[PDB]
Amino acid sequence: AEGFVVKDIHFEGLQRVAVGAALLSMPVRTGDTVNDEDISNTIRALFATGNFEDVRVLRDGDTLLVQVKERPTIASITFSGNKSVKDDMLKQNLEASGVRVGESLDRTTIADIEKGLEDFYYSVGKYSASVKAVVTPLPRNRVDLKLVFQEGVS
Repeated sequence: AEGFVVKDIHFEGLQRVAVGAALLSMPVRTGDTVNDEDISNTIRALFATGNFEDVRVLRDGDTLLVQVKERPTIASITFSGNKSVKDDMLKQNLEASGVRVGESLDRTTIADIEKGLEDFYYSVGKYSASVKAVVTPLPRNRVDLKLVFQEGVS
């Protein structure tokens, strides 16, 4: 069910760049007939523009919506409160959970990392620590994120 005439293009992640400016990076326009091939083509175009870390184009009725992933890349993950589990272990643990160095970052998987590391501590020696992941943006289109472990809440 493709090759349909789109009426409007929307962006689920764009706030600085507007859809009119974003349209210039898209091979398709308003009123155009778009296939799933055009969905992948718009994806790869916006991927090749390099401003977004990930590009998803999907349809909703006659509306084409492009959700994009956070511009900054994970540059460094720093750990504070590694009293039980090794920081090197936490590094790969985060990487295997989604947030990996050099990879597109998700602010929404941050909470899952917090809960996961909290659970991991409890699983070892029954260590009760509170984990908070603080994401700090730096002017190089990357983020430095610090993992705060509170030592001894229970």
